[PDB]
Amino acid sequence: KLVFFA
Repeated sequence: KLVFFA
């Protein structure tokens, strides 16, 4: 579902 990489 959610994958965030900053």
